[PDB]
Amino acid sequence: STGFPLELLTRPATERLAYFENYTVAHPRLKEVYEILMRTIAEPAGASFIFVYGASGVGKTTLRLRVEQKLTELALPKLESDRARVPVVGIEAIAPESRYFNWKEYYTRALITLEEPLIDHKFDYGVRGISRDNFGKINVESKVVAPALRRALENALIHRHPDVFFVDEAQHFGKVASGYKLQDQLDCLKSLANMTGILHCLLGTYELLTFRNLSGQLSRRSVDIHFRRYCADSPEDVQAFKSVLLTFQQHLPLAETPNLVDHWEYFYERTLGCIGTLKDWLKRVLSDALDREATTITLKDLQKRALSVAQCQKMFKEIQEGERQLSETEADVQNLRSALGLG
Amino acid sequence: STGFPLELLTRPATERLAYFENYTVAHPRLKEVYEILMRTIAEPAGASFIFVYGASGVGKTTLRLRVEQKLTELALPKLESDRARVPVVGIEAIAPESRYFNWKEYYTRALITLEEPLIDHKFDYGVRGISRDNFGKINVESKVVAPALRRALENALIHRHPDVFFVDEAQHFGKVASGYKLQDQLDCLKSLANMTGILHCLLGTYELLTFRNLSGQLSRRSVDIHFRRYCADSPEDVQAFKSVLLTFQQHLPLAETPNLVDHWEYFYERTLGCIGTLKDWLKRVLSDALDREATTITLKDLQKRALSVAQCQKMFKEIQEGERQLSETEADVQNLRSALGLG
Amino acid sequence: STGFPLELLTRPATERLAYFENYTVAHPRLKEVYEILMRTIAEPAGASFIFVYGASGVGKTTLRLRVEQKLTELALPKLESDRARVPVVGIEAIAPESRYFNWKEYYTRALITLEEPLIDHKFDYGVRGISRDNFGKINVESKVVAPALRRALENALIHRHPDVFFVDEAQHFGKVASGYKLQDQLDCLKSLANMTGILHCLLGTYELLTFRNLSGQLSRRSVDIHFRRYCADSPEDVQAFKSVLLTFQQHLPLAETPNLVDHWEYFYERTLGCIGTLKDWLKRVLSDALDREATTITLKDLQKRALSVAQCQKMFKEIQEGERQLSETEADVQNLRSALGLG
Amino acid sequence: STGFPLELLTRPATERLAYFENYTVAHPRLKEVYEILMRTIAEPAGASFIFVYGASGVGKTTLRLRVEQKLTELALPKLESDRARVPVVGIEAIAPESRYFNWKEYYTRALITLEEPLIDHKFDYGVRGISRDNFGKINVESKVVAPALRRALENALIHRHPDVFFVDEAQHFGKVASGYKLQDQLDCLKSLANMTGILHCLLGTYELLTFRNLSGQLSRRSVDIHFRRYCADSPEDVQAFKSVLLTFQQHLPLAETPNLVDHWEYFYERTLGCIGTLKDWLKRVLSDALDREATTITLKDLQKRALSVAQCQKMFKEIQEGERQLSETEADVQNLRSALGLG
Amino acid sequence: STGFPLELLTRPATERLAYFENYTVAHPRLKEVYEILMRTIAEPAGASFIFVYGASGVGKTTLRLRVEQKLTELALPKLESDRARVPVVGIEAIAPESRYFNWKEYYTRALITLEEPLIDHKFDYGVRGISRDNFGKINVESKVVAPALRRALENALIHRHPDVFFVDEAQHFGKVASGYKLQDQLDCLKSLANMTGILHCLLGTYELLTFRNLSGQLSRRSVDIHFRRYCADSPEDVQAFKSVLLTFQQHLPLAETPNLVDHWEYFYERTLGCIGTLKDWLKRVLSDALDREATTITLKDLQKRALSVAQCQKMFKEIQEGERQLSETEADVQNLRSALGLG
DNA sequence: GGCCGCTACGTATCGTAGATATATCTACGC
DNA sequence: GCGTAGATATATCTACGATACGTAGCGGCC
Ligand SMILES: Nc1ncnc2c1ncn2[C@@H]1O[C@H](COP(=O)(O)OP(=O)(O)OP(=O)(O)O)[C@@H](O)[C@H]1O
Ligand SMILES: Nc1ncnc2c1ncn2[C@@H]1O[C@H](COP(=O)(O)OP(=O)(O)OP(=O)(O)O)[C@@H](O)[C@H]1O
Ligand SMILES: Nc1ncnc2c1ncn2[C@@H]1O[C@H](COP(=O)(O)OP(=O)(O)OP(=O)(O)O)[C@@H](O)[C@H]1O
Ligand SMILES: Nc1ncnc2c1ncn2[C@@H]1O[C@H](COP(=O)(O)OP(=O)(O)OP(=O)(O)O)[C@@H](O)[C@H]1O
Ligand SMILES: Nc1ncnc2c1ncn2[C@@H]1O[C@H](COP(=O)(O)OP(=O)(O)OP(=O)(O)O)[C@@H](O)[C@H]1O
Ligand SMILES: [Mg+2]
Ligand SMILES: [Mg+2]
Ligand SMILES: [Mg+2]
Ligand SMILES: [Mg+2]
Ligand SMILES: [Mg+2]
Repeated sequence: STGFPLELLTRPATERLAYFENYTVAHPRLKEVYEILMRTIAEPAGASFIFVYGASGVGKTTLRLRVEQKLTELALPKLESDRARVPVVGIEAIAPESRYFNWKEYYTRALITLEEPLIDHKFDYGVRGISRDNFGKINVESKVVAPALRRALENALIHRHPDVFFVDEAQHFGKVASGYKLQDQLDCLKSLANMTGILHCLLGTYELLTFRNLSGQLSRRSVDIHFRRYCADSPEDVQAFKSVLLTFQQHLPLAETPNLVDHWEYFYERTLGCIGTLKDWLKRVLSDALDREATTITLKDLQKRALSVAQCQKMFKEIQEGERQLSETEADVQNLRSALGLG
Repeated sequence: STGFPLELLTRPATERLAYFENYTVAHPRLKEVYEILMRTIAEPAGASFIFVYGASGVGKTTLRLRVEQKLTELALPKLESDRARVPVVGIEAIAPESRYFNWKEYYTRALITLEEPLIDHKFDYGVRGISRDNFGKINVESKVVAPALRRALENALIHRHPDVFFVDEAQHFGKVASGYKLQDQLDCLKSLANMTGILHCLLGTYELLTFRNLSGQLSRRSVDIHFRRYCADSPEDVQAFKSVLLTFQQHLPLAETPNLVDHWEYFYERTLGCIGTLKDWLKRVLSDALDREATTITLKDLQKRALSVAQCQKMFKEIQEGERQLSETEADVQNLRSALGLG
Repeated sequence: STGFPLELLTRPATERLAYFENYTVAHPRLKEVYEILMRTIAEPAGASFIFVYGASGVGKTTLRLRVEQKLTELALPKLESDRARVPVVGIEAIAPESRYFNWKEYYTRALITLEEPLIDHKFDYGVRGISRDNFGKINVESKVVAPALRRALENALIHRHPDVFFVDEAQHFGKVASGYKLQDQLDCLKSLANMTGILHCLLGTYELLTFRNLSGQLSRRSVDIHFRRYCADSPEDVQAFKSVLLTFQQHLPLAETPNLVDHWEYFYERTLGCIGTLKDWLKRVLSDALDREATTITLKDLQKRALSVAQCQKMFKEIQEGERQLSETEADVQNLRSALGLG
Repeated sequence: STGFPLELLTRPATERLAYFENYTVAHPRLKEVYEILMRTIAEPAGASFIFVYGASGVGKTTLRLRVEQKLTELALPKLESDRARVPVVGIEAIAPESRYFNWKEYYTRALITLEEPLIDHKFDYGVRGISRDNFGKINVESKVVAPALRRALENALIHRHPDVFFVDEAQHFGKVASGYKLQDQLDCLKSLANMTGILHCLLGTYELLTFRNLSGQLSRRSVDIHFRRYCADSPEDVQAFKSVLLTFQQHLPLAETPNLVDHWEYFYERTLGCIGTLKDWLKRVLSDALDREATTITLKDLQKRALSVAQCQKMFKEIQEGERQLSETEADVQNLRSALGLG
Repeated sequence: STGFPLELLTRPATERLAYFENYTVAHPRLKEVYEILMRTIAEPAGASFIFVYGASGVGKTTLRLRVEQKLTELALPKLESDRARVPVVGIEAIAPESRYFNWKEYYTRALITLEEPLIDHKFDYGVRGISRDNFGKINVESKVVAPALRRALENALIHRHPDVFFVDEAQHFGKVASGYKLQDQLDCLKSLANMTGILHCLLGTYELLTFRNLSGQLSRRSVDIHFRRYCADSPEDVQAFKSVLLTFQQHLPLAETPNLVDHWEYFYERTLGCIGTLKDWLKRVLSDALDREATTITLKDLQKRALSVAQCQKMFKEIQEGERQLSETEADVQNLRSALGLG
């Protein structure tokens, strides 16, 4: 069958909810972005940053998880022979309790996340304030200053040598007090990547575009991947969105499969084409239906757990500005050639 | 009988006042908002915020308490088997005697309230400046920097994993020094809610609307629940107001039940439809009557403890703007569809 | 006799002056406002603020003292059975040297005043900086940060459970530099009151009309009590003024009682209703007479130590303004009817 | 053959990728810059700085590696006879987390990098906080103040006496707080160089022109080497770029040698004449074409890993203004003569 | 002969380069300044500061070295009889990493530099924190507060009694943040000179003029020696420069003596008449010629190792700026006579 | 005359060294 | 024979200085 297993109807609601939660769909944009990211990670070729832009609800975190899993699987056969190697390390950036992104916490959290291997790996981190304990947890005291933590993290990264160092919610790097400090933050990250040779991938919303082009050096060593949404203007994206809706409705564990392609306009209006928004909206509707033990879904039910027009209107304002800034037109190439004198 | 028990008359005045205080009425808006909130808490589906708005004397705190008690009673069977579980952690915000919102105090208050289980549960939380004592209290020294407290709170929340984290009178988060810092405050809370995977519910008045829609990501990860007041224009709200007035009249521990529905216009004038304000009014009047040991109530007694016109006028000014902001019309849908191209 | 005992004549002038000073006459406004406040603080019913409004001489301080003494008397039988309870505590706001009202000093003075019971009650207050001493005083180290003092004061307030917290001269809270600071001062007070569940009565002059109505929450959770002065328009007010004046005349410890009711116009001119102004004016005149032992009082004696016109009109400007804002007319009532739709 | 070894086609993908990566092409600009740098390092003649300006892709780091290798080779036969001497020490500047550059970390890391000889070499540097360990690595305590580290580093430099002291990514020196502090930073570097008599070479992007001629004293002891890119206005640079493209396509390990000189305009458009960027582009394209096992490179393949137009547009912006500062014209000579009176 | 020794042509390049670098030419300005400095050093007569101003290239360091060597040779006969007497002690000024000149480092460096005789002198300095070691190099337990180290330096200076204390690049004293702190620095140096009674000679660039006559006390107690460069308006210095060029071309270890007299304008343009800069230029050109084994110096060779016009323009920009400050005219005499009334 | 932007200053905070409490080894006086 | 004294190293507390941020008062513009 092309849908959910029919056996799940007999099971209680918890397994149905879980099955729908763990189910993931493949859509053209996700596949394309995944391929590009994997190709970039495999041969960075002197690139230290991968800025993965995308709206909220597009699949950035799911993409990161998929890439992480595939990298781990790929590195497993070699990990059998060679040890002290982590295939990929991922951390999520923290919004600071202030207007400035503290770096000490970032360093210590990176050290914690990177260093949770089998205890057999001993590498005697530099600086004396960082050590192991009785429970295998990294001990970092307030004794150590930020440069010391940075040195320890650099040595650890060089020793472990992960393929890529994922940083999720990278927009939080933009919490600075000074405008030039915005470039300075990325310069610090660039130096960290340069002196360890570990590829850094930044995943964030369209407010990460403040980091897009700043200093030529950073522009040279950054790869821009755009996780674009499904627009309504292009008929192909509409067809793709409808296919996603069709497979979602096929995969909804209900006694009766509802008709979702019919109200595709409503889904687009309340999701803006983001597959994640559609997925979690359908998750809410399905949870409600399972709680009510209702064989199927109604538009009303969709209207209950939809997103407010005000919510979506703010979404499209940011998405509109994000895509406008990331727009490459043939006219732009003309100025570049004209400026370069190649006209 | 559908009213107060008759045997209370023989018992003294204090227990009568206590009975009226402990008495709670059920009205359509309360039950609707309660069911919506319970459904949202049962599954967030990638949401980290619930912004429950509403006027004053509307039952937000009572709704919170009801939700907490319901969730606790739901979780008790599983608590009997699995230890180290707190179903709901509910906290109220603190208005800084100054300007900025003290995050350190928020974190330490969270640690204090969250960790009051049976002493058997020990988790030697990260950072060495937080520990138990000889009375079971949590000791937080001033030496512990705010990010350390954040890490400790994150660990505790991750282990205990409450279903929902209530932040009452959340409008106190607006006490900030920088205008843009509103979004920063909300981002800090979002980041705290991301890595812990704990649903944050922000209980607040209409002043909380300043946080209502800032950035797309916060829009995606928030649901807006509106505790609307019983308006006067819609006849059904008038019927509900009269019904709750009659219900209150029936459960007034007096020798003679006063006729209360007749003067409903006065009650609406002073309570603006908020059930809480009406309950306060009737509590004051009952206390006065029981002090005078009078058989029944009169409009006079009502006017003594009535809210004055001036203070009541300010409330409606706040309510009028709040409801206007939170009003979604069919027209607003049209611009959203027009902008997207779904016309 | 209804007047001073005749035995005071033999006693020296100091004793007579003391007898007249500690004497406190009762007037209809005094008893009315006293009963209203008693009934308001007998149960607050979700009101956290009491705003006793009154000009110079209404008798706010003496009303506070009367209320404290009454409740202290009322609580003796329970105190004999239950320890660790203070019936009522109260302080006076400090006008800060600097621009901003100092919350640290307020908190520390509140802690000092509240915590002076018999030394048996030990409650091991939070914060290491707070404890007892060799002399039984509470020592507060300057190293203690403000939020820590607030938490300690909160715990003390919760444990001691006072019936009402008096803040005399509350107009001193208005010393702020930001327009919104005016409000979040009162918000901090409200948060302190809510978190402790202790009614906070604010006795202050007509300058407190600044704090009258700010936001719906503080508009709802506050009840306004107006200590109106005896005006001249109302014949009942004039009769009460003359009765109080006659009682004052009868209660002068003088060899021969002078006729005081004749110059009622002069007295009202120089006191404009404030009973306290009349009382301390008469204290002044009686002391002056006793210095010379003059068997009586004359018009020039009153004129010698009256209130000058320059100041006297100044109170009128303030008083008529406050009475203007505190005036609720039928026009305002019908304005609420129209706006709310109950016309 | 003038092309790549034809045996590589039998080898797997990794070998071919490694061969292409390890290929270093010789082009006129690199040759001339290398010769000038060798000449200026052979004898400083009262110079302490070599400023090597180069855009992001000129081959600054590969030039540093080449000169390092050559210096080591030239020092080798006397190194067999003379010990306690390192030919060259190579370091890279660290972008600080804070606003200002951290000199303590610079000093300690300089000591770390310079001090990795065989364990036999014992000097016993000044200050008690610096020593060896059981693994032979220098351990630096956190308690050592910056001047002490500076003194120890000076002693180490005067003992080892390296020919040159490479500070890569020297752009990070410009992160300071005070405007004038640039001069102080460069003077600190000059002072470090002077006592040790060690020629420092600073490699950085066109941003490093902020340090160019900020002081006459610093202007005297600095040599400006410009690592110019290939222009398009000059036919000679165009022909050189064409020749280098021919050499690259000649040595690409593919079954069919692709034709690249046709779209020289395209290659210039996305590389601005930078050689490193072109090499990285071709490395990524080769990796892609070698994953699909394709016997050639297709245009669309170049379009896949080409830098964004926005990235290249800005790189020209900083290059164009950078070259403008570095432009020497006959007009400047005439103004010098007029100012000097030599006209 | 008036040229270089002829037998060096048979010798390898290294010997010729060494001969050229070790050869020192004598020119009128150097001789005049040298004799003035020697006369001043012979007797200070109440002057505690010898301010030697000169551009970067005038030959300040070589003049200092020659003066120190001459004083050492003069004091050899007395040193043979009298021990514990250093004739001349000279240290270098350290540019500080922070914005403040570190006086502690200056004091300890002065002590370590001055205290390097054979181990027989056991002076037993004041303060317990400073002592010898096995290797003879003293160690200063950082603990030692800076003023105690200063006092130890005072004792060392009065015991050893050097003739002059040389400080190179004394403009490094000017790195402060407070405007009036310049006077404080100079006052500290003057005090250190006073009780020690040791003439302090400061040599630095034209930016040393910031402490020229910053106060009357320092103005009187300091005499200034100007190390003027060679100008162009005056034919005398032009002829001197011509003679210097002729001597250098006669002393070049080459087979053919190049004609440097033709391009005297070019040499003056690219050296600004600084003998040191010209010497370094010729050193570079000679090294290149020896590398190419060319029996001559071709013009283009001079352009290869010349200085950028931007560098030279910055040279002359600061040279002319300081010269007008250091210009004394007869016009400045008349007002001084007029102001005193001496006119 | 009113409102907005700048900036000068207080102040919390954090780095930082170095005073010090103390543990441990060894010698010696009781 | 043994306990205690003396010396010393070491981390950790603590005092002090540097710094970035809030912020109110004051100058400028409509
Ligand atoms: N292709 C997909 N298939 C199924 N679920 C998906 C897919 N893409 C996203 N999701 C759902 O989206 C949620 C994960 O968040 P997602 O990565 O979509 O958010 P995002 O907006 O891109 O990033 P952020 O967390 O920064 O807002 C999960 O509920 C996940 O199931
Ligand atoms: N449905 C109800 N039935 C009975 N009493 C109610 C009800 N709703 C509110 N109350 C009364 O209101 C008081 C609790 O405050 P309430 O929850 O109304 O405040 P709120 O306005 O929603 O919140 P806030 O304090 O933020 O303004 C109690 O006295 C409670 O008895
Ligand atoms: N009813 C009264 N009988 C006798 N004396 C009175 C009475 N009311 C006030 N007083 C006198 O007034 C003085 C106390 O000041 P009072 O409380 O009247 O001032 P107020 O202006 O109302 O308030 P505040 O203390 O804020 O200025 C005392 O001397 C007291 O004796
Ligand atoms: N002549 C060359 N031959 C081969 N590879 C080269 C050459 N020049 C540069 N590269 C390549 O360039 C990369 C090294 O970086 P490169 O020195 O070009 O950077 P840069 O821009 O000068 O400096 P930065 O690292 O500061 O941006 C390597 O991938 C190297 O293979
Ligand atoms: N008269 C001279 N004869 C030979 N060499 C000289 C002469 N004057 C200066 N030099 C050369 O100049 C260099 C010494 O530096 P010099 O004192 O000239 O520099 P400065 O700019 O005056 O001072 P600084 O750089 O220390 O501020 C040496 O290479 C030395 O050989
Ligand atoms: Mg996501
Ligand atoms: Mg409430
Ligand atoms: Mg009073
Ligand atoms: Mg490079
Ligand atoms: Mg010199």
